[PDB]
Amino acid sequence: GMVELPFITPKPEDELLIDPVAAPQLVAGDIVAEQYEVLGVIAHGGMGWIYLANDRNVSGRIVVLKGMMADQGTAEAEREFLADITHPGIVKAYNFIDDPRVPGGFIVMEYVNGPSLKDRCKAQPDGVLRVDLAIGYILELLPAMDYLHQRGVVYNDLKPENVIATEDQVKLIDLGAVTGIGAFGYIYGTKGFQAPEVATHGPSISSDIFTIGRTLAALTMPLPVEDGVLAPGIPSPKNSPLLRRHLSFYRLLQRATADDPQHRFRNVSELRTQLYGVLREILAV
Ligand SMILES: [Mg+2]
Repeated sequence: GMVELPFITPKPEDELLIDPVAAPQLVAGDIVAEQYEVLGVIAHGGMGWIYLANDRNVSGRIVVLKGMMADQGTAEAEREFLADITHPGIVKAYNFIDDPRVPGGFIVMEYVNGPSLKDRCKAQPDGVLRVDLAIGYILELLPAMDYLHQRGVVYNDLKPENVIATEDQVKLIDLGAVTGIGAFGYIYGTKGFQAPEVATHGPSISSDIFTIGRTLAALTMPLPVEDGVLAPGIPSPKNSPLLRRHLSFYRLLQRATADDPQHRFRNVSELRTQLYGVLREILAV
């Protein structure tokens, strides 16, 4: 139920860093946890700067240092679960470390070398991908979402910017947003992509299904933005020539983003069947 994605050449190592909101707390050459030699920063996020480093213990390995969200037994089990995720469509978690210069500590994860799907969209004149390519990217990441779901776990923050296209693959990079199905407390989704029921009922496979539909919509068509947030709903075929030509695609997007979670696709496999069917229709005509 997957297709062939174009090969995306990774960036050379001498082109991975940006030029440094506040100044970074670490700079090139700094040694973290006596294992990681800092190379620089690759982005500034809500948790502060996100660093790139050499892992000295593993030959050739480049890692990402990202701030962690600041009862040891429970925290130990959650860290071991992240570390043991085996699926190649998900970024690897290598370590969880502290540092006297960064109070919150770092999660140490695999550096995925490639553009995000948002980056690919921004390189187009219409700011969107061709519909067959966007569907192919979603089909490619569905095994990774399902791997989590079948282990009682959800990704919560799927959006074009945390799916990275590398080589002929895509990887999910947002390990920090993962929670158990039905987890209590505040869930770190993104408004405009997150399902409406999460803030009151907790996350579920159905709320992940919702973010997949919003992500696919964002990859393929312009979406109205209100106050920095993608407005709710799917554009109408009356307003979108893409949807008027592919009415089954419009229907799929509405079902995946149904206000009532019970009306959405029940799991990733049900979504894949219809999604691959929409693609074959588009490629047939
Ligand atoms: Mg996130």
